[PDB]
Amino acid sequence: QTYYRNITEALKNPQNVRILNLSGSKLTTLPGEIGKLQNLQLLNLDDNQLIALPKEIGKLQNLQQLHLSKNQLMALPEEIGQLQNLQKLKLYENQLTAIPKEIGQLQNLQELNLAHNQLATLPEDIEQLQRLQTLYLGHNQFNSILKEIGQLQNLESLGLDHNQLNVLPKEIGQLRNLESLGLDHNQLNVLPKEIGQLQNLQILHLRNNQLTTLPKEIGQLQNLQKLLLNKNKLTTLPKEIGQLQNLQKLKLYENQLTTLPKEIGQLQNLQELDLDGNQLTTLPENIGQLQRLQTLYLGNNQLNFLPKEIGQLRNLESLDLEHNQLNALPKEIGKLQKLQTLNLKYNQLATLPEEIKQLKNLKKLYLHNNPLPSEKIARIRKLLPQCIIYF
Ligand SMILES: [Ca+2]
Ligand SMILES: [Zn+2]
Ligand SMILES: [Zn+2]
Ligand SMILES: [Zn+2]
Ligand SMILES: [Zn+2]
Ligand SMILES: [Zn+2]
Repeated sequence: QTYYRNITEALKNPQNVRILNLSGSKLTTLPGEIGKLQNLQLLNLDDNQLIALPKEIGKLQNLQQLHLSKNQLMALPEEIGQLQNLQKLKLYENQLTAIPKEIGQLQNLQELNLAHNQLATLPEDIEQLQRLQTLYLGHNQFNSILKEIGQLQNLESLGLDHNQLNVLPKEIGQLRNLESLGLDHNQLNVLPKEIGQLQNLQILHLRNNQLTTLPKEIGQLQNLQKLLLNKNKLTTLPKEIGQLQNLQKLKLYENQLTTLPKEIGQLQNLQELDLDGNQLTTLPENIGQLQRLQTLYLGNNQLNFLPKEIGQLRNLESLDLEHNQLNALPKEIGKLQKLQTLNLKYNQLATLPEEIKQLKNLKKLYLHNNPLPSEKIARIRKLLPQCIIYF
């Protein structure tokens, strides 16, 4: 027997215990005799009522994973640094206000989850975690993040969402292996120019911040695939945004954009462009160069017209133009052979181009709240028999 769910049973046969699972057992205290389980590799203490840990936890020299999530931990003992084989430390949902400097001794640590605690600082000794690949600090009380974070050469994922960050340290740009950066729901008013140094960054979550502009250096993110900028205060995009050749998803929902740079057409790999809730008055002709675009959301903008180049979007499957002020659709709309959904609700369309009959793959057409004559729509229903027309 190597798997145990009971500490009393585990203590009768020590040197055999490899996994000790005590999750959801209303455990109020971990007995000091835990140190006797010399061959323990995984200790699961999740979903319990632990307020502290015994100093003897440091004796678990073979421990590779320590799961301590969803407890009421007020502090970690200095002896936590003695866990020289520890690769994963999970402490999400606790009441930690500090992390001991001895955390820097955990030279084998690959993953550290400190999300949902009450941390405002980290010891500078965090810079010694040169094997750390994943660091979660979301839902804490960081008003600022120490520049020593930028020293984590092997870091691939950094979670800093739901903190109180106004600014990022310029040293963040030294995370050359970073692939995912989570900054949702902070109060970021600006991004450092050094953000562009994150050459391996694939995913950047910046939703629900207070950004007004993006630095020109944002274009240096050569590996970026997903850029989530929902619910910020962007009034413009830098022309350098067009240098993001690997970008697949650009989410700009609920910003204050009035125009798009012509360089938007350079986004070779863009599949999804969400501009819902902006204040666009026009689209550049360059929009037609987005040959991989599948989804285009333009709801609640102020568009009066669409460029004829919209018809060049050969891979477009979904087009949302709800609640704009469109007076007409270009005849080129008929070239959208892959289009399946077209939402034209709440516009001022008094007519539709005859070329709409060429949309053989259209499945759903939303026309409610347009001054369209009923005879014209009845005729379109017979021209697109496979389409459901909501009018
Ligand atoms: Ca990876
Ligand atoms: Zn995120
Ligand atoms: Zn949030
Ligand atoms: Zn909308
Ligand atoms: Zn309205
Ligand atoms: Zn209605």
